[PDB]
Amino acid sequence: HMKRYNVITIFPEMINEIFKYGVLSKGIDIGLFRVNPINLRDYTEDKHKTVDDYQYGGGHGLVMKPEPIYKAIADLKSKKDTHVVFLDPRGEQFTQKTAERLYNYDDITFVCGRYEGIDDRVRELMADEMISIGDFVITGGELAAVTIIDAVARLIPGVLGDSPNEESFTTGLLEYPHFTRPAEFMGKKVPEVLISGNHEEIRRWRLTESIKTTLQNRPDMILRKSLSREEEQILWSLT
Amino acid sequence: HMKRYNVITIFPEMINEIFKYGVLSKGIDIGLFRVNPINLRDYTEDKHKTVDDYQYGGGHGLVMKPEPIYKAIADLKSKKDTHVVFLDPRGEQFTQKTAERLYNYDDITFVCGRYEGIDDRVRELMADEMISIGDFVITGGELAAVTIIDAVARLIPGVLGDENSPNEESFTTGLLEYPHFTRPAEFMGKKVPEVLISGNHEEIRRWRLTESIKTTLQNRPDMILRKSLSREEEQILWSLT
Ligand SMILES: C[S@@+](CC[C@H](N)C(=O)[O-])C[C@H]1O[C@@H](n2cnc3c(N)ncnc32)[C@H](O)[C@@H]1O
Ligand SMILES: C[S@@+](CC[C@H](N)C(=O)[O-])C[C@H]1O[C@@H](n2cnc3c(N)ncnc32)[C@H](O)[C@@H]1O
Ligand SMILES: [Cl-]
Ligand SMILES: [Cl-]
Ligand SMILES: [Cl-]
Repeated sequence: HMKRYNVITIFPEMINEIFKYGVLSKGIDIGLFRVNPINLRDYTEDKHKTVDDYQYGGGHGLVMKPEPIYKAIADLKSKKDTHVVFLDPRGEQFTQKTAERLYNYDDITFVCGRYEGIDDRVRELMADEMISIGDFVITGGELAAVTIIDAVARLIPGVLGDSPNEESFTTGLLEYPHFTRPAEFMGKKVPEVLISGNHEEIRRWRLTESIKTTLQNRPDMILRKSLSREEEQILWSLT
Repeated sequence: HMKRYNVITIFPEMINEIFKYGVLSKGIDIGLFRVNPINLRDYTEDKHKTVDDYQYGGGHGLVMKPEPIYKAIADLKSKKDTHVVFLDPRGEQFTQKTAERLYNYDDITFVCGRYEGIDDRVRELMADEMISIGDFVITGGELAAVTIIDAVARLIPGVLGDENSPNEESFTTGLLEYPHFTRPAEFMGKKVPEVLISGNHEEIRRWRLTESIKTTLQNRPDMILRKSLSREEEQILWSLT
């Protein structure tokens, strides 16, 4: 089935503008997935059409009200089943494994907070899970939503050109360096093996550089990786 | 004099459109910072305006060419000193500590790749550092750039008003934050915790700190381990597990 990603946000047009750029917009154009911005302001009923108000506990910090977010999610669910993700720093830290897990859903609803956060009762009532884009804080869930959609949708066969099979994190490693023309640029030659080597020599050089980069930059990934005999010998030879 | 973030990208209009929205767009309006999309295609010099080409090593996977990126960065540097960040999965995993460190700079240039990545020679020549938005891969550096800018620019005093305080929030404190609530006091039979409605400032502080430690313990025990817990935090933790 076509993968669908609903984004509940006070800035739906931001979501539409973002997805008219790049390889992903072509996948939308041909129907491999679809992004569905939902205007949270459409689910207000008060005279001031209110989606945020002063929180409880003191001060004037703003928190997203529960009723509009509840109504927006219930509206989606009334038409078609969906998997509800609240974007929240308290959630699961988003990694390539998360993206592979979310890939299995055909219909995901992302709820975007603003200001101090989202009233936690509607999260308790409606969320299937919480996901954090990383160990940092941004002003809204919008950027976290589109980033996740990007990471998940690009795994749909046919979205990228004929590869996401050997890239960083997918392999449990950081990828080798890449180069293109010209062969010489400001005194730096492209490694000769990539110009004139055979397949196995290029594979060996890339695997070596990949392990090197991972050991130097992300030793924690090395510890988590189940190494092939060949990868382990290379790792030993750099230590 | 304000903070400036330049974004080298083949999609400058995407960057422009993103910062029309939300609290950051008001910060730009009153001149607390500025975002400058830099059109990488303006720095090609060949007849096909080429920013990417087939990589070396076999196949037709595309890699961003070194010359336009080099020319783009040297142009900025000829105008003003700037700190050059290559967006790349191999870089430092972006955290709140990273955002706090980058806040120090008054001018930051982000280099956005596409396709298989960026020719690593221009990275080696021009990058002051590489940063990864996280342990996953996206189609382009654009989203990583604007996300980092968001996390950094929101720390500029005055960008956020009374609507949110960045001094006490997730990760900044080493913890995950407590739950929040707003009107109405009762929603579908679920009541806002009474302490937030009628407790005093100290009672609210105690409850919030407890829920924060509980949430961090349940969701991110790794964060508990690396935080130097205060005497009070230590005891709350013990009075749980
Ligand atoms: C400024 S944040 C509120 C964060 C909250 N005060 C805290 O410290 O945990 C406003 C909105 O941005 C989104 N957001 C901010 N950081 C996020 C992150 N790391 N992961 C997912 N969403 C995030 C969330 O949807 C959140 O409701
Ligand atoms: C599809 S990625 C290529 C990544 C490379 N093939 C690898 O496996 O490491 C294309 C561009 O998106 C950006 N990008 C992808 N993932 C990123 C991340 N985790 N952090 C920062 N930038 C990222 C980079 O600028 C990169 O040049
Ligand atoms: Cl949850
Ligand atoms: Cl570097
Ligand atoms: Cl410690």
